Amino acid sequence: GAYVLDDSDGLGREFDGIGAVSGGGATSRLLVNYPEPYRSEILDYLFKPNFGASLHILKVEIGGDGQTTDGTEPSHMHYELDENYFRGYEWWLMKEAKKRNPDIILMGLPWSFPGWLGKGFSWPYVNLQLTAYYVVRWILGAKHYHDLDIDYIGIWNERPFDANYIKELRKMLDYQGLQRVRIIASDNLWEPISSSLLLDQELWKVVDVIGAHYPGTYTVWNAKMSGKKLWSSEDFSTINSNVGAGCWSRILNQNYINGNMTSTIAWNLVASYYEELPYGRSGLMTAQEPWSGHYVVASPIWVSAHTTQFTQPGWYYLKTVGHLEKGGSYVALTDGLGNLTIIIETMSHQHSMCIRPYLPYYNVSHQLATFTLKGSLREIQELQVWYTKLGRLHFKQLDTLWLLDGSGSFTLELEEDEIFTLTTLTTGRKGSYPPPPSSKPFPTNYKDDFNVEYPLFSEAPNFADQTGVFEYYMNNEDREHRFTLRQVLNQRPITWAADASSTISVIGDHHWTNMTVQCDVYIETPRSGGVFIAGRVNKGGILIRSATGVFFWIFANGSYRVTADLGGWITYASGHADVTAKRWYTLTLGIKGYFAFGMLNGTILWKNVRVKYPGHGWAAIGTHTFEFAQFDNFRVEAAR
Ligand SMILES: *[C@@H]1O[C@H](CO)[C@@H](O[C@@H]2O[C@H](CO)[C@@H](O)[C@H](O)[C@H]2NC(C)=O)[C@H](O)[C@H]1NC(C)=O
Ligand SMILES: *[C@@H]1O[C@H](CO)[C@@H](O[C@@H]2O[C@H](CO)[C@@H](O)[C@H](O)[C@H]2NC(C)=O)[C@H](O)[C@H]1NC(C)=O
Ligand SMILES: *[C@@H]1O[C@H](CO)[C@@H](O[C@@H]2O[C@H](CO)[C@@H](O)[C@H](O)[C@H]2NC(C)=O)[C@H](O)[C@H]1NC(C)=O
Ligand SMILES: *[C@@H]1O[C@H](CO)[C@@H](O)[C@H](O)[C@H]1NC(C)=O
Ligand SMILES: OC[C@H]1NC[C@H](O)[C@@H](O)[C@H]1O
Ligand SMILES: [Ca+2]
Repeated sequence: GAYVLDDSDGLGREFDGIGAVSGGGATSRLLVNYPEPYRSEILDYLFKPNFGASLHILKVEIGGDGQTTDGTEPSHMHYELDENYFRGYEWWLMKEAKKRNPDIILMGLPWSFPGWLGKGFSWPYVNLQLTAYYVVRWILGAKHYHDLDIDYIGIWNERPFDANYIKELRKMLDYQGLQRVRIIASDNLWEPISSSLLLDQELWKVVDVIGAHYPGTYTVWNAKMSGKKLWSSEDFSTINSNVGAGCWSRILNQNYINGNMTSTIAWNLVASYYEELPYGRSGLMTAQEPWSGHYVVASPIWVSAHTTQFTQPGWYYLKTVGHLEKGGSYVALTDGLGNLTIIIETMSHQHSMCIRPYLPYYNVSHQLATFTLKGSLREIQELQVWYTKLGRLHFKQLDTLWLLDGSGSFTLELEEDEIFTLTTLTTGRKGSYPPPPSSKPFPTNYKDDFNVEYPLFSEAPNFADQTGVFEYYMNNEDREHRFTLRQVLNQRPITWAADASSTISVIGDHHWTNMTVQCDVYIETPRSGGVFIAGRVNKGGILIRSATGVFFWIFANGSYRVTADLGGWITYASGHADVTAKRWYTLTLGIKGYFAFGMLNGTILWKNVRVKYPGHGWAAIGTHTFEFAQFDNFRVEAAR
């Protein structure tokens, strides 16, 4: 029937913005080595105002050297007394976002922590001041080295919080002159953080926002009672097809309507990680081919636009929002300056399923909606119209709708899976760049000598660490190996995921079946040290311990092994080898069909060793444990 949109009796909650997550883990990994102009174009679709997704909020992982879903991300403090604010790519990403949108909101949250913070235990709450010290340094560094103001700081992603830690974090922030930084907790469930705020006055005072993960558009009573801002601080996480776009469309509206949540943040920002890693293509768009330059501006980009391009942090929701009688919902916002945005969604059940949670079936059918602008909204002679149809027309602008009647009323015919945005704002724009190059597989012949003296990023391109951390390394005394790739962790992190017991970095095409991998390796630890190269590595990320394939190990005690698994439980071959520490060797591993061979300095070590087939996966390098080791002159030839 009719839906009243009124101002006169007051407003709803302040709108805080829409955002996305870069990190948890290494989700932006393959974006950094995109050639220009494509890399810059992708960033525009994400962050440029009145263009693409036009995001209000960017949330990033504070790397802790641990595996955090699709890879590891480097910490600013690998060891005690170590400080480096130029590792990884989150600094760069934040700067790129701020250049396009100076008003963008920045958040930081740790998934994992370096092992040395635990002081013997794998626990970040052993020394509260130390862990807070670590986190605050990251915030200080963002300002001092990159001119970044971090707006919000979290606790420990989907992990228990410590009330004394949060209080210490607040005290530490203030002590370092960061009074303006706000705290969000606890990036998990609504409980126990919500009840803890009601029971503890001192905890209530230091927490600014309650952020919950995948709330299914609902909150809980204690959260409402707190009087705190409530955010869906992580949501979405669905493959960016039309379905995922429908999911994203529905929850953007109904998170506030059903749960009073004034912000929603998607995991993840962009799918710049190998698709065969966990939750592949679960970003707002896709950019997983830096070698070709191909990127896909997926449907969720324009779903975001329907809200972001016509709302800003600081607008207020109207009291008058709700569901449509025949399915779907509507929200309305104002800036308090006479502008009005109305967002309408009619996502069907079959085309809006999220992975978390899965809604019981609900009906959606054709309907008419009549809207009447009461209060100070009674005015507004014209409204711009933007339309999207999923399943396929995206963010197309329709003809201005006029209210010269005086009734302050208008009517729409709605159908399944549609978005309408009705706004007084005239700045809307479907941004566009020419189509990027076509999809191409990872180069069947590939090499890297790691010879870069002033690298822009701390790690060689396309190498996605899945346990441990690999960096560019300059050794000035050695001439033949002055520039190498080095694994730099010397102890297991305070882990978020189940990191492997061995370090590993994967690269290439997961489809590869027959391949030849070569690399120069260097074992830094006497007697006990070990390294490997591998092919047909089929699992990574959160499942990195599950990785099977063909692994060629050599050890400083004068031995080698060939295993079917990263964990080394299953032996293909083993024996002795002329191998010691602090010496450069060239490993070659060849795999074809049922058989594999291995070479040491160009000489056959083992041949015709039967391996399981069929099987496919990436190539990789790594170390036996968390130990220093160097790699150089990497090459791979493969058949897909
Ligand atoms: C949170 O939002 C809910 C809406 O789901 C508010 O609860 C009531 O919602 C019904 C219809 O959904 C309205 O008729 C009531 O007027 C709402 N309550 C009140 C007190 O107005 C709830 O109030 C909101 N909580 C806040 C804003 O703290
Ligand atoms: C709706 O659009 C914008 C909201 O920011 C307003 O336009 C700005 O208004 C301020 C003062 O009100 C000026 O200083 C800016 O130069 C304006 N910018 C632009 C791009 O116009 C506008 O006033 C709002 N209200 C209406 C009725 O349009
Ligand atoms: C990888 O190597 C295997 C083994 O050499 C290939 O499988 C053979 O394919 C030929 C056809 O060209 C058959 O005649 C053989 O009988 C197959 N051998 C086995 C053991 O199946 C396979 O085609 C190669 N794959 C790629 C992508 O190069
Ligand atoms: C859904 O609603 C439509 C319209 O009222 C009705 O025709 C249809 O039978 C319903 N189907 C289900 C499964 O509820
Ligand atoms: O859905 C998975 C997704 N959500 C949970 C974690 O916070 C993320 O890193 C990621 O694993
Ligand atoms: Ca080199």
